[PDB]
Amino acid sequence: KVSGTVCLSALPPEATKTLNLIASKGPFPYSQDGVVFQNRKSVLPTQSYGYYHEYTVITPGARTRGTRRIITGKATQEDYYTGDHYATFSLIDQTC
Repeated sequence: KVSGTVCLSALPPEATKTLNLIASKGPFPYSQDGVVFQNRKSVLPTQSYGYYHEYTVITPGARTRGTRRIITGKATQEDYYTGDHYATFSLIDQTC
């Protein structure tokens, strides 16, 4: 389930950069950016293949893509942050 709504201004600066790349439809750093999020564990509300997509939120300096992601939904401003590899999600509020 969704651990709670969170303000964009509280997230790492890289989450803002990812949202802007989602807004412009790329380009994206990684080929896993914009792949369908199959939502295997039902942590987000269930939906047909392709209601969700996932994007890298870069962890500065890391040797991998790390564990930070934004998953988009189809609703207006429906976006969720995870900092722990799809274990927990917060709904992102871009107005604060």
